[PDB]
Amino acid sequence: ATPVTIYGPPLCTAVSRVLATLIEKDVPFHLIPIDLSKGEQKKPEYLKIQPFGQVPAFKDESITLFESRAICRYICDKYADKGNKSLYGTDILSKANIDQWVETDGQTFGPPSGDLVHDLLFSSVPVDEALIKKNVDKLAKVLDIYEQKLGQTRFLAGDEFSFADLSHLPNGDYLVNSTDKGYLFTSRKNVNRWWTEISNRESWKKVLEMRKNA
Amino acid sequence: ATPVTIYGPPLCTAVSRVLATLIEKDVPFHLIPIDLSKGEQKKPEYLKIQPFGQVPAFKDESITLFESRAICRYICDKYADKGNKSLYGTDILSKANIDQWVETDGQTFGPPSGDLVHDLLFSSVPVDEALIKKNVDKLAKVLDIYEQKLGQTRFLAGDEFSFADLSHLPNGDYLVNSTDKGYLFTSRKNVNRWWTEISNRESWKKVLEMRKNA
Ligand SMILES: *SC[C@H](NC(=O)CC[C@H](N)C(=O)O)C(=O)NCC(=O)O
Ligand SMILES: *SC[C@H](NC(=O)CC[C@H](N)C(=O)O)C(=O)NCC(=O)O
Repeated sequence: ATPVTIYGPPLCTAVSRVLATLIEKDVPFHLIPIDLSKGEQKKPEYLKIQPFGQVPAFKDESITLFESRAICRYICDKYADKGNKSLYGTDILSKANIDQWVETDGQTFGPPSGDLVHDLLFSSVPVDEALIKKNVDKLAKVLDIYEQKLGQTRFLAGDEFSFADLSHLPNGDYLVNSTDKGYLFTSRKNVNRWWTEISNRESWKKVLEMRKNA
Repeated sequence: ATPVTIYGPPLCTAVSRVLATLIEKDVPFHLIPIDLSKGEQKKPEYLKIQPFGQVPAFKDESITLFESRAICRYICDKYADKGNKSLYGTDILSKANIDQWVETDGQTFGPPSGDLVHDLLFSSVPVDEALIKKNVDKLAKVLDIYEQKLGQTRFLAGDEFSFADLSHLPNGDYLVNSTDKGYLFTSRKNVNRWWTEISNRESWKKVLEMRKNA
């Protein structure tokens, strides 16, 4: 197989999402750097690839894709028979059952957690501590619902790790390990169990190792 | 087959997304009301169906699902042979090509446009004109990119209507028809062409009618 091409730095949450997915699916890849600190993602040449001037972007022999969850769904389809076969289900029901919790990442967990990560770690503008308080409360109410769900099932969608869990890793990791908001996860028993299990998965450990080696 | 069951009011954008998809896919359904003006979505029996206390929810003979886009992917999957057969593509590549624009709805267009609709039409608290402007500016930037894309293809993902276009209808229609931010769409000639084209589909007209008879 020819390695697929991924654009962007591993430190980027949306890039990490794709990388963890590739590793779970045993898909070889080649990572092309895009230096966000130098604004390289806004260069006309890159905009030909990702028209919104964001990373990641994905290329293989057949298609160019953007939006990390779309990239991941394609990887899971194309390589269904490979690696972790059950990551995004094995049939129409199991896929949909996982998918609703992927959408919960995208629409519910993702916005407050992502804004927290951005405002605390990746913004050059002074932290509006009111806006922080708003999003912490937002995220706490979400995790209170996760707490009940995770008292019924080991992972969000059922008994096995799925792409719905994987998709929480990038924002979760920055909050737990690079901000003082980790207690939102670790003070909730079932959420803490879940977070501890998913963050210690070998694929995610491999992504963290990639960040370490630049 | 048996009709599927959908929960919530058609005035809800996320419910509207599901309804338009059901109609495109020629799927029979029962719509069960949930009055948001009276807190019905928070009653314990409904929380058993939708753990976030939001609408829509979906049930058929095999599964209960929430999150409108997951509900719609399931419908397109289960009823692929029915109705509009190409709505979410017909193989792995055409599906992924559409899906990236569906994610653009979910992560890029959706948040600022949805926030505008909320702050302008469905919020008790006085509008913060600075936050209004922040989101107008975000959405302008997104639609500048749409304008370029829609000068190359008739719809977002190509020359045929897809779920990616469908998913924009709920927030688009509120902005265009119930706010003074419609110029965002109508001032851009290709976006305006596209908007007119998708919002005049019978499926969308039917959803707007259901609203009236609600
Ligand atoms: S992580 C760096 C930023 N990327 C994204 O936010 C990608 C978001 C998409 N919704 C996705 O693929 O999931 C980024 O590119 N920031 C630079 C910028 O100029 O925005
Ligand atoms: S449209 C009314 C509200 N629902 C949603 O926002 C659903 C969003 C999901 N991400 C989706 O299914 O797409 C709603 O239910 N408001 C009531 C409330 O108490 O929040």
